[PDB]
Amino acid sequence: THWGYTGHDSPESWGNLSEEFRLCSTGKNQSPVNITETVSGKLPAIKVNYKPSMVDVENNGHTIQVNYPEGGNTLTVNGRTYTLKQFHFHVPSENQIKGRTFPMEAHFVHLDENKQPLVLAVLYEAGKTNGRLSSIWNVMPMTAGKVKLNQPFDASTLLPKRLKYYRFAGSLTTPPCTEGVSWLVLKTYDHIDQAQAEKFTRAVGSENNRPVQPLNARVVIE
Ligand SMILES: [Zn+2]
Repeated sequence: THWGYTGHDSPESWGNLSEEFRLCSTGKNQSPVNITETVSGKLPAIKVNYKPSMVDVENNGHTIQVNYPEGGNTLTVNGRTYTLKQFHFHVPSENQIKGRTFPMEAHFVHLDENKQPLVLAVLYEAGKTNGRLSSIWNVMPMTAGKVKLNQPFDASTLLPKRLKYYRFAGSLTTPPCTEGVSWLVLKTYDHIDQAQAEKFTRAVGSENNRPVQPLNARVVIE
């Protein structure tokens, strides 16, 4: 089923495009969200074990996505090991902090041994060109192709040294909007400029931000 961000197949309508996508409109624990009022808690520390890897960079008509065929890029939180499957971007950002939208967001998608999904989100402020991302922007496909990459990538560059985060439960932000996703949104912002954000938008065809969804019964832990 075709879905998008404008016209007849836009996010207000994803619920109705298919029975498969129903949770996009009926779900009560949907992402993204506006993080406003939080409960202060004692969150387990994130340990990151990313390394130079071979990755496949994909334009899927909705996002630019960097795929990890092999394991070995992991993140450990509360003594569970989550494997990095792929990361990708939204321009502008999807999640908000006290109403604030950022020029871009990256979502680092992981699974643990029990198939439990975990997304780590970096938010990018307006600032200087991102050097560490240039490697991806240079090979970024501008149609539904894939670049197999005798170019490696080290994703550890894309994460800050300060790994303080917000924690909540939620969903995929694209159909079928599956719930049961753990969300960890890092408090420390990276940077991009307008020319990188506009280049992403050219490639992907549109702005790919789903509107914020109500928290309902969920608490955000900071
Ligand atoms: Zn995403």
